[PDB]
Order: sequence, then C-alpha cells, then structure tokens
Amino acid sequence: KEPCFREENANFNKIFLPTIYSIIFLTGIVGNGLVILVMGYQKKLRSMTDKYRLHLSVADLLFVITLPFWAVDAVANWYFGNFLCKAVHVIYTVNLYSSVLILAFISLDRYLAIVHATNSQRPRKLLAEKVVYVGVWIPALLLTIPDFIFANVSEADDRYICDRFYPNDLWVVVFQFQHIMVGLILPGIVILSCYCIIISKLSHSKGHQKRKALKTTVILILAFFACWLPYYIGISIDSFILLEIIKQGCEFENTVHKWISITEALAFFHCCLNPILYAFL
Amino acid sequence: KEPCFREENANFNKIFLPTIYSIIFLTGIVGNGLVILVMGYQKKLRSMTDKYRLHLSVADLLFVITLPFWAVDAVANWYFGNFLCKAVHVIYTVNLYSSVLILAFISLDRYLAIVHATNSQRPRKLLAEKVVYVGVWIPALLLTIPDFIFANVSEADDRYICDRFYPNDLWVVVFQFQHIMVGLILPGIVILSCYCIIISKLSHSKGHQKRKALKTTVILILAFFACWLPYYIGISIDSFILLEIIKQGCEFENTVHKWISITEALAFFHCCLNPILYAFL
Amino acid sequence: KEPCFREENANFNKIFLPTIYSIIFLTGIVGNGLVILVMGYQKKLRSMTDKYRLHLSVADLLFVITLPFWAVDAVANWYFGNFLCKAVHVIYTVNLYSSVLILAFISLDRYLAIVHATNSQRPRKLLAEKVVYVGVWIPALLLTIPDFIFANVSEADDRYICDRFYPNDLWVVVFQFQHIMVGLILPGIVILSCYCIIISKLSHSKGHQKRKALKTTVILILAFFACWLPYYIGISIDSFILLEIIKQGCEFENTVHKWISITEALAFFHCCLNPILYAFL
Amino acid sequence: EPCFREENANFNKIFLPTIYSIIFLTGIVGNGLVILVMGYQKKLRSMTDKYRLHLSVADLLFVITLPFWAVDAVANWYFGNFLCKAVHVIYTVNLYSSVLILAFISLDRYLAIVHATNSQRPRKLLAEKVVYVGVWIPALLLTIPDFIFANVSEADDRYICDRFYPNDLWVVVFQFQHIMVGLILPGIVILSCYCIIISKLSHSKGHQKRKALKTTVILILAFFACWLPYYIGISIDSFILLEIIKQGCEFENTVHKWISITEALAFFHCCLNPILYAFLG
Repeated sequence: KEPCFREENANFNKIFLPTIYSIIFLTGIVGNGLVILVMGYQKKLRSMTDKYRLHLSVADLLFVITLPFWAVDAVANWYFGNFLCKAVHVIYTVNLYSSVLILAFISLDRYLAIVHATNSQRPRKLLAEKVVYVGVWIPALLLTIPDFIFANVSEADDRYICDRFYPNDLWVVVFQFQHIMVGLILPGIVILSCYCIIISKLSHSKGHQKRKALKTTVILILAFFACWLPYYIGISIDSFILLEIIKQGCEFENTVHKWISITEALAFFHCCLNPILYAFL
Repeated sequence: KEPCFREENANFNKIFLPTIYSIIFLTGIVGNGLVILVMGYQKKLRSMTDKYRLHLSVADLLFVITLPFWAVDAVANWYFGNFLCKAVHVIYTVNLYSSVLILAFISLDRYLAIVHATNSQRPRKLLAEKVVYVGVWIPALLLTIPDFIFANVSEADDRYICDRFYPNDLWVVVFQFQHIMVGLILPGIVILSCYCIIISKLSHSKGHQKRKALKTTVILILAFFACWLPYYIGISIDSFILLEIIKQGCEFENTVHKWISITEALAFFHCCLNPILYAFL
Repeated sequence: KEPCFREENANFNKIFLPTIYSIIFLTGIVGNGLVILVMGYQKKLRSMTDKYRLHLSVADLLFVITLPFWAVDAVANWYFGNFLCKAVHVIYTVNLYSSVLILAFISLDRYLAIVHATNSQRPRKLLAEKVVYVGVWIPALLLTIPDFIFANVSEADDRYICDRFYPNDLWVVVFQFQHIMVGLILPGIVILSCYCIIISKLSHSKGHQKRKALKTTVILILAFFACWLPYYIGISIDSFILLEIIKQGCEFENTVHKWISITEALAFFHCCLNPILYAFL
Repeated sequence: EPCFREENANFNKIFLPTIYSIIFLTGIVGNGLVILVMGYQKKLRSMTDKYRLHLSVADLLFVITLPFWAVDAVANWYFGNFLCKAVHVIYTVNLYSSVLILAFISLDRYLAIVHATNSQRPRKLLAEKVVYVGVWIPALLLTIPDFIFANVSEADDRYICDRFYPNDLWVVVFQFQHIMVGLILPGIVILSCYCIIISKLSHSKGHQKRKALKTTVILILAFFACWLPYYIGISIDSFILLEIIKQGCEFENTVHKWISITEALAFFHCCLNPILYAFLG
C-alpha cells in the first residue's frame, strides 16, 4: 500500500524549476537589495507601510540568498550537507511566516490609520517599531524549531534529498496543517477582517477616494496570496491524502506532489512582487 | 451500440478543479460580501444598474457558499448527503439562471435609459424595484424544480456521484437543451437586441456620459458570456453526441466530458467579475 | 507506395475548433453587423479609412455567416451537400483575398494621404469609391473560380469531407503557392512599402498629429498578419512537403496539418479585430 | 554512453520555423525602420539612440540569417559549409554585440545620472569611438570559433550545421564562455551601473525616479528575460557534459529541447529595440 514513494521529478521540472528559481533569485536579489538600499539604508521610508515593506524585503532577500540552493537541489539533489540543509530550511520558514505576518501587520496598520484615524498614530508607531519584531520575527523564528530538528538530508538511492524528515506521517500532516493555518488562515482572516472593516468605514468617508496607500497594499497582499493559493490547495489535498481521507491511487499522490513542486516554485514570486510595486505603484 | 465509460476525472483535474474552485471561493466571498456590505447594507447604490449588480452579488455569494462542496466533490466524490446534494444543485441552478436574467435586466435598463431617456424613469424604477424579482428569481426558483426532483447521490460503488439522475437519456438531452436555451440563447438574444438598438441610437444621436456607463455594462455582460461560452459549446456538443447524431466514438465523448468539467470550473469566474468591475471601474 | 495516412482531427480539435469558430462567429456577427449598421447604413463613416473598414466588415460578416458550417464540419462532417460546400469555400476565398486586398488599399490610402498629402484627395476618393471594387472584390471573385471548379463533398468512408479536391497534388501545391503569394507576399510587400515610405516621410518631419489615425491602421494590419502568419508558415511547409522537398516523416505531415487546422481556426479572429478596434478607438 | 540525442520532435519543426519567421518579419521591418529613421534620417537625438542604432544594425544582421534557421529547423542545412559558417558568425556577432551594447547603454546612463556634470566628453567618446572597440571588435573576436569549428556535418542523410568541437570539454568551455561574456560579466556591469544609478537618483530630490532611465531599464530587462531560460538550459547542459548532472539520458534530451525552444524564443530580443521605439516606453 506504499505509493510510488514519490516519482523522479519529471525531467522538465528539473530545467523549469531551476529556471523559475533563477529568475526569482535574480529579481529578488536586485529588487530587494534596492529596496533595502533605498528604503532602509538611505532612510526614505516615508509611510509606516514602507517600514513593513522593508521587513518584507529583508525576509525576501534572506530567502533569495538560499534560492540557488533550491535550483541546485532541483537539477541535481543536495550536495551541501546537513547544516546547510538546516540553514536553507529555517530561512525558508522564516520567510514563509515573516512575510505573511508582515502583511497582517500592514493590514493592521491600514486599519489603524483609516478606521482609527484620529487617535491611532501612537499605536501605529509602536506597532511598526517595537511590536513588529515580537509579532513577526519572534513567531517566525519560533516556528523554525521543527526545521532546526527535522530538516536533515537523507542519504538514500544516490539521491541525498534535503527535506523535513519526521518520525511518522501524522507529524507531516500536523505540520502541514500548521503551515496552512498560521500561513493562510489566521493571517488571512486578520487581513480580511481589517480590509472589510476598512471598506465599511471608507465606503461612507464622503466618497473621497482614500484608495491610495490602500490600493498599493491591497495589490501587494492580493498578489502574495494569489501566488501562494495553488500551493496551499496542493498541500491541503496532500495532507488529507496522508491522513487516509483521500484514498485515491498512488498516481494521484504523485500528481499532487508534482503540483506542490511547481506551485511552490511559482509561489516564490512573492519575493519579487514587493519591489515590483515600487517599480509600478 | 456501445454504452461508454466516463473515465474518472484526470488526477490533474482533481487538483485543478479544487484550485479553481478555491480561487473563485475566496474572490467571490470577499468581493460579493463587500458589494452587499457597501451597495446593499450601506445603501451606496448610485444607479439602477447597481441594484441589479447587487442582485448579481447576492446570487454569486449564494453560489460561492456552496463552492467548497464543489471542491470536495472534485476531490472526494460525496459524503455530505442527498439533501446537501439537492441544495448544492438548487443553488447552482439559481445562480445559473438568476445571473443571466439579471444581465438581461441590465440590458433592458440600459435600453430604457438610452432609447427612452425621456419617458422611462418610472418603468426603470418599477423594473429594478419590483419586476426584477418576478423576472429573475421566480424563473430561477421555479426552474430549479428538476434539481429538487432529480439531483440525488448515486452510490455507484465507492464513487458517490452527486448529479442530476434523470429517468431517461432523452431527459438529459432535453434539459441540456433547456439550459443552453434559457441560459445562452434567449437572454443572449435579448441582451444583443437591447445593445444593438443602443449602438444605433447612440450613433444616430451622438451621446456621451450614459455612453460611458454603458461600458461597465458591456464589459460585465461580455465577460460573463465569454466565461460561459466554452461550457455551452461543450454541453451542446455533448447533447448532440447523446442524441446519437455526432457519433465520433467513446474517446470523443470522454474528451467532451473533460472539456465540460474544466470549462464549467472556469465559467464559475463569472461570480468574481461583478465585484472586480467595482475594483477597476 | 506509402500514401501517408491522414489521421482524423484530434478529439480536442473537434471541441475547440467548434469553440473557436463559435467565439469568432458571435464576435463577427455582432461587431461586423454593428460596423455595417453604424459606419454603413447609418453613414457615420467619416475618415475615408472607415470606407475600407466597412468593406472589411462586409467581407468578415459574409465569412462568419458560413462559420457555423465550419463548426459543424469540425464536429461532424459535411451533411449540407455539394452546392453548399462550394458556397462556403467560395465565401471563404472571397474573405481571404478581399480582406488582405482591402488592407493593402488602406495602406495605399494612408500613403496617398501622408506622402502625397496635398495632391491626393481626389485620387484617394477615386481609389476608395471606384478603384476599390475592381481592385479588391473582382480579384477576390476571380480567385474563387477554383472553388467553383474543385470544392466538392467526397463521400470517403462515412466522412463526407468538404474540401478543394484537385486532380494531382501539384495542383494543391500551385494553389497553395498562389494563396501564399496573393494573401501574404504581394499585399504584404505593398503594405510594407507603403508604411516604410510613410515612416520615412513622417520621421523626416515633426509628424505627431498624423502619427495617430495611422496608429489604428497599423494595429489593424499588424493584427491581421499576426493572425495569419502561423497559418501561412504551416501551409508553406505543407506545400514543400507535397513537393517532396521537405520529405521528413508521415507524422510531420499530420503535425503540419493539425497545425494548419488549429492556426486556420485561430486566424479567423481577423474577422473580429476590425470591430474590436472600434471598441478600443 | 551519449544519451544519443537525435530528435527535433515534430512540433519544433513547425513551431521553430514559425517563431523564426515571426522574428524575421518583426526584426527586418523594425530594425530597418530604426536604421532608416535613426542611422539615415539622423533622428538619433540621445546617446541611447546611437547605441540603439547599433542594436538595430546587429539585430538586422541576425534576422538576415534567420530564414536559414527557419529552413534548418524544418529541413536541414542544404546551403553549404560557407553559409553555415556565415550564419554562425553572424549569430555570434549578434549574441555578443547586443549584450555589450546594452552594457554600454548602462555605462552611458551611469555617466549621465551619476557624473551628471563632468560627463559629456566621456559619453560622446564611448558612443562614437569606444563603442566600436568595446562591442564590435570583441563580438568579431569571439566569432573565431565560428570560423574554426562551424561546419555542416553530413553525418547521416540530414546534413546538420553546428559548431563541432574535437572534445566535449571544448563544448563545455565555450558554453561557459558564452554564459560568462553574455550573461554574467555584462550582466554584472549592468547591475552595478543601475544599482549605483538608483542609489544616486533616489537621494537626488524629485529626480522623477524614472526620467528616461525607464526605456533603457525596460530594454535591458526584456533582453535578459528573453535570454535567461536559454542560459539556464545551457548551463545545465554544460554541467551535464562535465559528467556532473547524471540524471539519466532522457534528461539530456529534455534539456536539448529546452535549449532549442528557449533559444528561438530568445531571438525576440532582436525585436525589442524597435518595439520600444513603437511604444516610446
């Protein structure tokens, strides 16, 4: 009843995923380094949204440093050993959770700036300079413990596959549900609640279109979640497959893994769209 | 004579269709809930088109409530129940016909507002206030009766198929003709007669501002019919296959069924494009 | 001798060509009927290029009237008979040659309007009122004689194929080379010469006022030839196969035929891009 | 041992000639119009326009030989050894000259914004005398292997024209030279120039962040986006030929197909200079 025990990634992933990773690596390096140079070295962070997009650019730069390891592990497989596999996985997790927590924080900042426009200028300073660290980076760093523990390289079938290796499959299901939860649902629920209240409080602000700093952050968050949504659907289906709820054939269990691979490579475009909304607005 | 076998949905579709359904679910919930909040709960409807577009938002929200059942059915056939299968099909039919009848009513509103801009302020108000129910929702609720009668969960082996199971194949053909007719042809003929007589009374006149509120109607209706056209082509081809008129083999029938599934999933994006035009125009 | 077995349409190209033909049929009827209504019957043509574009709309309407027969012949085969096969092929050829000759006349009209800006107002009117018929419709109605001679319905097997049935394959080659010539090369050379001289006499002045008006015709001609270029590549390669010059495989003359089918369906969008440019003025 | 790569598929024998013909038409028309307008009607206003004139000359030179690529894609090289050498030489000249011209564009912009005061002699020196020795002399010096190793190999029935080296280590070293002096070194120079420009244009108060460094950024980004999939493919192939990427023999065929299509798609760089003169973006 074992399935196909994964299939050798289609020969085309292995030229496509390397290509996607390299495009995202180039765009991420150039764009996020330019954002850090302009908005975080020369200190022209004008709004408090540009404070959080600096945090996004730092997280995305950290991830795109390790993206060439993803490309190499796509073409060939892992050569870099165990410590660097752990480093790549914890950096991937830090980016994963920090970016979406930062987006939730930008939604909170927009909610405080629009809805509580009279009295929330002092909470908007603490939330962006002292509370952002303990609400984004500390939760993002505390969720790399499963990757400090389980992210080892398995010397296998002349493969050496760098992945999170768990004692059993229930751990995989639990941690994929945890990823889905604290990376899509709760930050997504917070963002949706903040923006629904913003739209309800802005719908009668005389009509005066306060859709300025709102449109940029709406585009940023919508593009981020559009990049990540197919991957989250794939891993939710995969987690329900592992939980013996989707008892279909092993070929479905392999096509969902292929879906996860391409949609995860395509979800790394979130590291590129923060600088893109500085090229455009 | 060769009763064919519906080959089970390509493993791909079993992850594509949930992905499309989930994208439409998120976009439709957020957009239509925000339209009902803004246009329907806060009374920011500024024209007669916005009342009909509020009706579209209500119908689309009703459908995207049941869309998660569609995604689960795309993965795991049916473990919700016969009553919930009936409710899902009834809501699907209500959306199907109410949305296109609302679009036809929008075309009548534009016809009366442009061709009869001097004596049509009461029949437009009377239309959008009282006749919209009798001409949109009563047809949508009295023509969903075949879902109350026929839509049931056949437990074919382990595949609990939730679909309309008519007594005869001719019933399937005649109801697909009914759907094609009162979902593409008659409302489509009405919408083109109302917009060809406007194009002809907007040139013989040379008008403007109204010209422009006519763009957000033309784009809405064109996008709806562009979403639904591949599905209607597919189901008309399926109906002519099922009358033993086409007879291109079982492989062609399987291809048509896959086309119908994919392009029906893609045609549900009409539930997203009503609030998208409130986000662009 | 190996006769090179001509496989039947794929099962997707039945259900795709029919979809492409239906989209183009709907768009062509609606748009070209509106153009003939407004810029034709209502005499709202005011630019001396709208006359030629009215001619395009007449040709495109004539073709999209016969497009449903193309969709039926895509799904089923020709049940309409020899005379109506001849009529459909004649209308196809008339559209084929008249549309490209009208675009050549548009380019020549812009050449006379820009290069000969002072003298050519009476030659332009003569060209658009009297010379246009004998230079577009008469050549298009004289190149359709081989359709009156050879287009026939062949009852081979159960497939009533409606196509131009020649004595030899050398006839196919010569009537594909004359198609390539009169449809891409000679009108294309005329259009390229006219627009190169236009640019050399716009860019040798502060031409900015008339570097629009020109933009619409440039977009129209470029979109037409972009639609028709893959088809012309396919049929040129097929003509060289039929000359036994390419002589590659038997799977390459079924790849070059499923290409010709797909790209000929996709080239019929030229009947839709003349009214679409009136939406994007 | 060798995978044994012998197939150009069948789509890539009709797709690639189609892509080559589209690029041949667009490149011939656009680059001829640029050379006529800029290099003959001296409408070179800027110093980007002189380098873009150099790009148009190089791209015109390559699209002259593009029909030979179209014939070699569907037929094989029946033109001769001298024509194989000439086409490969012109291909190499375009390859290196275009990217070195873009490096010169980046350096000219660097001198324009950063050293805005004391750079009008260096920017007139580079564009008038140093551009030849830094673009065309290097591009004609790295085409020496196209004079030495490019030969039509009769081999089997198909006379294949390619640059044939003694060992497979020469293929690797020349592919590495290609990657270096076509992507890395000019790309590093361009990135350094534009990063310093951004660090200087930002500080500048109200320095339109974009000015005319929009059109050059778009041109260089589009060029490198066109060439990046090809460079990923040939780097993967180069490490394959070093016996580093041992992932089978179907992977080498997949990589070679990737190289063929992504090399044809990389020739759209030969028409980005005129299309950015048709958009003025």
